[PDB]
Amino acid sequence: GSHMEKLAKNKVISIDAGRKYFTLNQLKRIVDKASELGYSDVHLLLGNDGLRFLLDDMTITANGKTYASDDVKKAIIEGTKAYYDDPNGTALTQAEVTELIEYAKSKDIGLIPAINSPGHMDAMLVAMEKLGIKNPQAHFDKVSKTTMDLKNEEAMNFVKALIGKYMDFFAGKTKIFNFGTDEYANDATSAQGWYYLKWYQLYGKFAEYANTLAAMAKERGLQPMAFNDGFYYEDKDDVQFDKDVLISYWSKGWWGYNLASPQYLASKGYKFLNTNGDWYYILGQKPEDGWYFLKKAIENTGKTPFNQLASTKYPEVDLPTVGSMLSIWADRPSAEYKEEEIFELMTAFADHNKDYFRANYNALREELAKIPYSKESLEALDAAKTALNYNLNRNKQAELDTLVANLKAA
Ligand SMILES: CC(=O)N[C@H]1/C(=N/OC(=O)Nc2ccccc2)O[C@H](CO)[C@@H](O)[C@@H]1O
Ligand SMILES: [Br-]
Ligand SMILES: [Br-]
Ligand SMILES: [Br-]
Repeated sequence: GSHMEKLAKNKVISIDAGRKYFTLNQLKRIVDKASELGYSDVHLLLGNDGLRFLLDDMTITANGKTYASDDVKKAIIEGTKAYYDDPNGTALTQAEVTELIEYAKSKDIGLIPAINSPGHMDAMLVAMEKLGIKNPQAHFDKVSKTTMDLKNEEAMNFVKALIGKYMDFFAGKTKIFNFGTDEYANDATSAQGWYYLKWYQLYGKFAEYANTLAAMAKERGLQPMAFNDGFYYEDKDDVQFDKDVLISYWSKGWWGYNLASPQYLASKGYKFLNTNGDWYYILGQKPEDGWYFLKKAIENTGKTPFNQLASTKYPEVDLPTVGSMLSIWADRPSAEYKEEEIFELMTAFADHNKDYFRANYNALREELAKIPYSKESLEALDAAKTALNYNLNRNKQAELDTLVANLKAA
């Protein structure tokens, strides 16, 4: 599309701060790097196996009773340490996420939070047991460590209330809320979660829960987002899903993980955030470890087109996306986070797609903040400010720099 259409697309960096602790300063630096490279958003997983975000008030009402704030905080901390007791820290505070959002906003960077369920919720499962909610776990080939039992009302009522509170905090602070839903019970079904749901006639109950979280998002003025996995599994539609969800599409799946195609979901009216698995990097991952190692991720930022949805060949298949997301995962969270690796990956994606990414506007904001005299000198500042172009992409840094230089002189 046009110059305007390209720059209006979302350019997103995702950070798995669910499995692994990131300090507020580490995340601010990511925001900084995103702002310079011309991204529009930071996607931040806060619940993803671990749950590394606590609000000031964590009081929950569900199941006819209340769970007091201190007990919820204690339970969640215990759940999170039980998944991984990160030496670097456990959870971000309300004050810290509030500051990250404000800080990002000052650099025209949005934040997109993710709180995962009913899969990738190890911490919430143990937390619920510490609060007296027995057997919240899905149980298939074994008792799952990651996933909630969809028939357990007590657990479901609790989790929904908890996600409601988080959504309450983000309401009016962010546009988007990602409720996840990927890889249901992968640990207990050898990554055949959806097949197991259908087998047990529980997929309809998955949709009921997915639709609930979508509705919850919308009634709090948040645009819902979820991963594509659970939606219209195997291109079948006898179970219906909320059409308003923004789909974070990462893959059509693997042998016998028979996900809906992007073609099929588009046909149902869905819009996509292009979250191609091609751009995945797992901290510390090398060729010998499996998929999603650094060298290949870096290669793919050039090799896979910006608009190419996974399992499709662009432009032969050309489906509406709202933008694209590159993803940093923490599967082994004891692995050392090396900022420079993430920065190289981010830079490569921006460099290969200069039409989509903004120019770096940081020097401009620094020169503007220096403003507080004759009519001649004030006239000089008048025109130099008028000459500023806020619409420049990454191809036009030199051009922006000249405009800033002229402002400095004035
Ligand atoms: C939505 C998503 O990307 N989920 C997981 C994810 N899924 O990627 C897969 O390839 N998952 C998968 C593998 C085999 C069978 C089914 C799904 O990738 C990341 C890096 O490994 C994990 O951190 C994520 O939790
Ligand atoms: Br079913
Ligand atoms: Br590598
Ligand atoms: Br680990």
